[PDB]
Amino acid sequence: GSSGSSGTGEKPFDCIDCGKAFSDHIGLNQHRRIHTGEKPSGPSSG
Ligand SMILES: [Zn+2]
Repeated sequence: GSSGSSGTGEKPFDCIDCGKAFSDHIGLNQHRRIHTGEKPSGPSSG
């Protein structure tokens, strides 16, 4: 849950996995580490 509409800023590196934002490639990739590794099991993903 994010607040504040105005004042978004520049963040081309936004995690598409969860929807986070980052102002640096390294910062983003380093964060994706939480998603990269474990995948959805079962008949369907979601
Ligand atoms: Zn993320």
